[PDB]
Amino acid sequence: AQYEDGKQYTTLEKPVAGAPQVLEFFSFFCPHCYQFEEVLHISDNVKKKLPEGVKMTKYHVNFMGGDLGKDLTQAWAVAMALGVEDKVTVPLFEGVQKTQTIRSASDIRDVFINAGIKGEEYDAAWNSFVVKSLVAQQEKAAADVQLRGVPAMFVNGKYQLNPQGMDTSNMDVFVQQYADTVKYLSEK
Repeated sequence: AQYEDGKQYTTLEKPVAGAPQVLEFFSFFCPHCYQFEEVLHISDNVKKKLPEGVKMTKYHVNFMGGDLGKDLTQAWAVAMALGVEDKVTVPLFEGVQKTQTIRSASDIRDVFINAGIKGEEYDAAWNSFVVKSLVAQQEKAAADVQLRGVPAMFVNGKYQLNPQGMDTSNMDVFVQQYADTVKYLSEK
């Protein structure tokens, strides 16, 4: 076939019921994740090819960067609750991996402040039980699917993208193959 299990994607032995349609996992500590966001724009190019009726979800993971890794997961909960993912994603990545100016929770906070979220609003979000449950959601989804590696995308809780089995000579071709694969899986 042109799409085969074990080539552009793998199937879960243990399919996850109720799962989000398109589910993405990342860490701000994850270097391929950086590429995925700033060079490849994977999430975006996937979106542009997904059907209609298809919501995209993206969650942060704990297993990279120890204490800071967890702070980042809580911070991304704050980002999701306030709907400011698109304003903090890049400064968080560059603060962690490029400039190395993110070393603590206060430093993560500064990124939000500089992107224009109010001090009070952030701290109140940070400490809210709505954010607690959003953190629980992130962990539960990663737990539901054996997650020991990022970046990772799952379609309908059954198919996991396998970018290792795609061409990387050309970045644009890699991205279209990836998005087309997601689309294929989504129609399956």
